[PDB]
Amino acid sequence: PEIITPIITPFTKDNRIDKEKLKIHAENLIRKGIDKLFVNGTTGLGPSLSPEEKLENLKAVYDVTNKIIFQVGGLNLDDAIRLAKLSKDFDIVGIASYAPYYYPRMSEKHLVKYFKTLCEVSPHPVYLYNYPTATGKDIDAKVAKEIGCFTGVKDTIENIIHTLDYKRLNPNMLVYSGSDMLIATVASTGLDGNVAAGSNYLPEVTVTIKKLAMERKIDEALKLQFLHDEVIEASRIFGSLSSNYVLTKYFQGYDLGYPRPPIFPLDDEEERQLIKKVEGIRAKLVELKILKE
Amino acid sequence: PEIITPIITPFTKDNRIDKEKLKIHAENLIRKGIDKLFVNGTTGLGPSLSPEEKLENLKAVYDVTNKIIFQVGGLNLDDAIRLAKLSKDFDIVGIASYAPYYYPRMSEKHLVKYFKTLCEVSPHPVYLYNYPTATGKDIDAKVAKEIGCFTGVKDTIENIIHTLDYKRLNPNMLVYSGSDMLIATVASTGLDGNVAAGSNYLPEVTVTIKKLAMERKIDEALKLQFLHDEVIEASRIFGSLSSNYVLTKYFQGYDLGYPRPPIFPLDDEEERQLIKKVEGIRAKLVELKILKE
Amino acid sequence: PEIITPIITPFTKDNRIDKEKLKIHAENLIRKGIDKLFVNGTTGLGPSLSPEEKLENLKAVYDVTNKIIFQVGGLNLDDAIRLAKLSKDFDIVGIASYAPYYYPRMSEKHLVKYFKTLCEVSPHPVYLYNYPTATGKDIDAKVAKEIGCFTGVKDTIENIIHTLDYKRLNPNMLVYSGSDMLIATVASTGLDGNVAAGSNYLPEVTVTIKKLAMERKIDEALKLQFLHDEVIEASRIFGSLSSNYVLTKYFQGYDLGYPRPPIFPLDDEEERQLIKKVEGIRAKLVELKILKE
Amino acid sequence: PEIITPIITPFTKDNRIDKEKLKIHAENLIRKGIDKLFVNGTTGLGPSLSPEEKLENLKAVYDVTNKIIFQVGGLNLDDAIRLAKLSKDFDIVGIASYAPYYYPRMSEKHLVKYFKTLCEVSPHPVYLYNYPTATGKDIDAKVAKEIGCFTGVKDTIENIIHTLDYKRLNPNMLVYSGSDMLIATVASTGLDGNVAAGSNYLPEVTVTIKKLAMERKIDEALKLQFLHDEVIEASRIFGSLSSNYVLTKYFQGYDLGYPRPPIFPLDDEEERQLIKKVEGIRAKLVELKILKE
Repeated sequence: PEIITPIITPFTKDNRIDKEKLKIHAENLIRKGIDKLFVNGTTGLGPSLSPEEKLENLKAVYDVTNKIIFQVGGLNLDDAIRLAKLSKDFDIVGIASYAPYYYPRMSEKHLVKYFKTLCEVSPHPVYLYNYPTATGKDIDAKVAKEIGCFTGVKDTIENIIHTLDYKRLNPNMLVYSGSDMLIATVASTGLDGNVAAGSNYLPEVTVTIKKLAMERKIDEALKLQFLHDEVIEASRIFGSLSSNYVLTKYFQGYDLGYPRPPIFPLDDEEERQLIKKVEGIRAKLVELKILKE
Repeated sequence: PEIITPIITPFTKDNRIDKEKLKIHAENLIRKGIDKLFVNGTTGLGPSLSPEEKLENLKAVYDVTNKIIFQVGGLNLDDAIRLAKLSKDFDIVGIASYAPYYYPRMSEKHLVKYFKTLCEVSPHPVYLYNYPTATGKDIDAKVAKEIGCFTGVKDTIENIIHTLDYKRLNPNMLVYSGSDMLIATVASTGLDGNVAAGSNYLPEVTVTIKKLAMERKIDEALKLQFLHDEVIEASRIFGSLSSNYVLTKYFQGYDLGYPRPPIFPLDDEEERQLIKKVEGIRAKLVELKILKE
Repeated sequence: PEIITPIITPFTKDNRIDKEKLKIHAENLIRKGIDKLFVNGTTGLGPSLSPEEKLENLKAVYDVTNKIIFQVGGLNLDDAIRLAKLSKDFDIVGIASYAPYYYPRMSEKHLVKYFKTLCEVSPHPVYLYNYPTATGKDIDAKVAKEIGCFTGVKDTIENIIHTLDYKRLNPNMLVYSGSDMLIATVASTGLDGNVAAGSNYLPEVTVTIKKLAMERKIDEALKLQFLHDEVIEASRIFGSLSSNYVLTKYFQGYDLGYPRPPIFPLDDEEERQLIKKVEGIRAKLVELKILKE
Repeated sequence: PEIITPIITPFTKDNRIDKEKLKIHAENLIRKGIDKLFVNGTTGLGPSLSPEEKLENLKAVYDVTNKIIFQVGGLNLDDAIRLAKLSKDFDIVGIASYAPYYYPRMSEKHLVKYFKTLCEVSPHPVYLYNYPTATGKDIDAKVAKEIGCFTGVKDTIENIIHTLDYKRLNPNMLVYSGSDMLIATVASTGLDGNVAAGSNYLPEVTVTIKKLAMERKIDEALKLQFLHDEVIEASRIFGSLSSNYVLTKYFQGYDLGYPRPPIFPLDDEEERQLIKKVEGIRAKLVELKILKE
């Protein structure tokens, strides 16, 4: 199994993508053993990015690595097709899309047509990003099999029965969980790994949970998983997508600038309070020899 | 109370806004007694429009009428602010925003800051568009009172107690329901009207229900309301946002082009089946002299 | 329209029904203008009562009035049939049942069979008690029509579109809301009234809201409804089913003993805090001459 | 880890517990390597049983084995206490309760008081049966820790993160999943076992999945788990609680009588459809030498 980072998009003080900070972060992740980068995902504020910005992200990250899954979806299918075709010139792992968001009660037929359209134009393998809470719909194992053209799926759902069903119905599909709290479990149970937001700021933790689980040291993997859980919980106090910026700077030592409002940056007091919540975990991770003092 | 149409955005065969068809539709709505037009709402595929397109819509409708509420929201707050400021040049009723959609677990503080930021830059009264199922969050009467700057609210929810609470906690606020099925009830219970997607295609019916209820002819209002409900139900069979185009052509006698994929147009057989479901209702409305033949 | 009280079951210190206290309460409600009493409902802790206790309740209340709807449902259909048959000797308004509770995902076929079975043995008109949050299932207007033997329905749901649909699909059916917060609206919009837990402790207020709305005095009805809403909210702080006992003693001046654990009685401090939350409302109600000192 | 069967309660034609069939079934399960029997759970229609019947089940099963966890909960706490106390004469594993069902919006304090009361009177270890969909409330890892007296938990929920959190916050608690579909995963990920309804009819399969997973033959375990999943899905088509009777007859060869209405037995057409869905699987299991005949 693999750990894949849904890489954060750093923004400047005037709300443009900070390409240089993005390259530094991508470089660090690969050097810490992250397998692939998922670009323009939720953690990277994909839905907040224009199609031009989604493409700018791909170009910046491609300067560092070809191990990229390029998320291209949105509510203008013409724009998503254009991004899919533009990716032809990039020797990457694949493209991906979440389901059309916002609109409630979209028919299965329309959801299927959206995805098959992307598959028909794609110059690369296509990955399903399934995220029912964010998009309002579920493209489950049965619907994925109907669509019939996915190389893999990232399933962001707490119900691992649903994630396992992709493998049951689609034995050749790569099946990843979008949970950070399921790294140990996913590795242990025969699935293909995790696309983990928290690997932006603790890539060494996420890779080590996976390694320990693979060695069948499940108790040691769970001890580490549970520490990582506490960091995820702390990130949720003030908003995880904002907090991820603060936590990357704290644990990794470089900054990723600003999020894009309405994902507002933490203020100084919130950042102080969050660091207070994770200080103790950092000390435990240093004692475990996962982080350097 | 008022009937407000969340106006359909007609798209051309090549997926651009058809300004001429939009003007023909807006004219017809105003002529048939609709109070105000809500532009770039769900029914108008607001979330599928770029900021430039949201402005193009405003410009087209504004050639017809000043009686506009201009929806401006989205996931790039700079773009929503720019649209709010640009509205200064238009003599319209107000601007509006739904809550930031897609991202789950957004903090109350960040939600409040989003709306307060728009209120601070707005040259017009600001209306809350509350739609929990579509956006994933609820800006309830309490949060609305804390935000403090709303002239009115459109509440799209399966819970009229929630809608009444805006009136209870904000006595001077205009409070509209986002449901076609609650026109009789809203008028009967002291609320301010309905922002009704079905008024795109049966403005005569929606205005008549409201009139009957204001005359205290509740049985007669209900009988008409219940007929309208059957049309609403028929529109949902193949997807209401797509079906609304077909129904407007059927009842109002002009074309509104296409929706924007992934809100796909109805195919020929779906259109045939939809018309079959409503043709008897059409005959009955013509026999009742609500529709002219 | 009518106000129907889902009458509280008073228990002794040793967890038996206090029949004499129940008779006091029932007499007061009727004398204060409540139209009918719904016995063994949620407010009466019906699911906590044995079949023998359900019958004891009917017998006690029948000593005071025959204006009774007798709730008989449960998870032993033989017991529910027995209670239904036993009611033949009581000249009451009807019997009622909620849907089988606890078990998730029971087929429509099985639900319809449960209700048709009760209808086939019933010596009285049968009323559907639909409460999806409590029972986990929804016997909607369509399923009610398929069952085809209900005289009326009490719909406990905040979605009034759902409640109106019973009238739309079953024009002869009596249709009541299970909400205290919808008395003004129900009365205004052509429905048949409310089965109102809060009418246990403020029957005067519920009857008055209904009267005001009937007289088309919608603003006065709403002002009173909104005051009643604050009492309902206060009751929810420590648990409504428990708080209803404290509130009845406070407003009506006799006690109703104890609830049945795990519906635990409020402690003295909780009772003191609840009283503090409602004493200002009591004062307004006195000044409006709705209550006497 | 363990496999625990929530044993089905067989009823006679006169709606009494069929003790002799119950005994034959319990003997078979123990003989086929089931670890423990969970008596009066959902699968045993516990909510449908009077306290007397709950005791009668315990006594019948105790004739066969002492490896029993005795579920005692319900909405009359005095009855639940009585059952807890009566268990003192039985040398069993533990007692259990689900949370008080039906009533929405019970306070955390009252739920905590319910469970602590049972712990105070229990002569045996106490197990939480957490089933939020059925009971309408969640007793999560934090509330379990607060209660502070559970020896174990059975978590029936679509959220393995939630189950893992009991281990994370209560490291010396036994933590079981209530899912048949997670036997391979539970064993792999360091959890304590599964209380699995499907083990009533395919105890051979459930025990073999667990063994393969323990041997770290995860792919072989998943292969067999995915066949078991197909049987579970089939059982849900017409209602699992009813289908469990038919499937026990079909796979183990003896019958378990009838369920208790409103859990109605499958009709002949439903039984035929159910068999058609599982006979291929039965053939597969015979070929794999998991089932003899």
